[PDB]
Amino acid sequence: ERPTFYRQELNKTIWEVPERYQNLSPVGSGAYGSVCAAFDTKTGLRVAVKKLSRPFQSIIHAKRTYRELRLLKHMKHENVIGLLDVFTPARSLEEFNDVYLVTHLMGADLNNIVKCQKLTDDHVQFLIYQILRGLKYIHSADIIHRDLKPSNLAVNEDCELKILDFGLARHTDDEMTGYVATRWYRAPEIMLNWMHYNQTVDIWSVGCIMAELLTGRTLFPGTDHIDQLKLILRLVGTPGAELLKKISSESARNYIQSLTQMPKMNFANVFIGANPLAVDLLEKMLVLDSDKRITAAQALAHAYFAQYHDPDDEPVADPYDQSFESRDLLIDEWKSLTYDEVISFVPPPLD
Ligand SMILES: Nc1ncccc1OCc1cccc2ccccc12
Repeated sequence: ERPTFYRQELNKTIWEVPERYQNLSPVGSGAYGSVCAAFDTKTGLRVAVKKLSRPFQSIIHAKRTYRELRLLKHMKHENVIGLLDVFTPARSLEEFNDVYLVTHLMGADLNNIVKCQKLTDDHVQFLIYQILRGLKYIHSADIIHRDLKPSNLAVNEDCELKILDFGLARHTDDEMTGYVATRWYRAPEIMLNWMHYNQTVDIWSVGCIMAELLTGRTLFPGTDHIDQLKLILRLVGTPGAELLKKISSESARNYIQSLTQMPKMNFANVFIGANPLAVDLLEKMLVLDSDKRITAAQALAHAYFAQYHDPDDEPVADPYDQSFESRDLLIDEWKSLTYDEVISFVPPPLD
């Protein structure tokens, strides 16, 4: 049965949500979208409720709305955002116009724990173990996060971790310009558009994250794209002929060859005092040639995580059809597709 909704103005927009959800107040800072924290009286959980802004204004927006909902409906893993609820005040497709998504209230992200608290090597094991576990699941559904950084990683007081915010509304050229965390964790091949990328790009982001937990400092805080490439190549060495061949972007390949050849540095001298096993993993994550990176599944078996590795408890995802991605539909067609996904939503099992 359809619940009763109540209406309230919450920062310039009218939120219409089911009565179960009480005590809504704006959260983040406008940084996650229109997000409210709330109390869910049916489950006793503190939740974040996102109302999607103008979800069907264009074909791009309609498809994006469909994308996000699809993705969040699929994800059922301890180390990944799960969809608690999705709803609309609309009793029909004709009145359908707003989508609302509900997940667990985050509270703290990984910047908060790196900036404000001090991390033992065993915290870094556990934190990275969990990112890689959720990544194994995601990548097994041929999903690519593309935007892993500390700020879309939720951590609770027990240092338990979720991957959130698949970053779905891709970034503006301007958001990616200058001295910004939005670019510091990106694999070189996407930052500079060297080749058709793939899921190996997230492993690079993991390396950057792991180095910063170990050191307390950003691995490659470039003042811009080029300055950041320089930081990267200084640590990792300039590419060889093998990696150059793979760079499809003739222009990008011609630029790299302008640079003076540099050898890969000794990570034991970069990460002084670090656990040798941490250093060894880092060397295998932070590989310029992405074909040669350690995968999430290979990385879970790495000796650094022996404390936590259980191969009978590192699950894969059900198959994820994203054939819709290469599909050209009109606004109303995406919109109806979305509406059906709202209507078919089944809540997660109760404990
Ligand atoms: N979980 C959160 N807790 C506190 C603040 C932001 C959060 O995530 C914000 C967020 C990002 C992406 C999808 C979402 C879907 C529903 C609710 C929130 C969503």
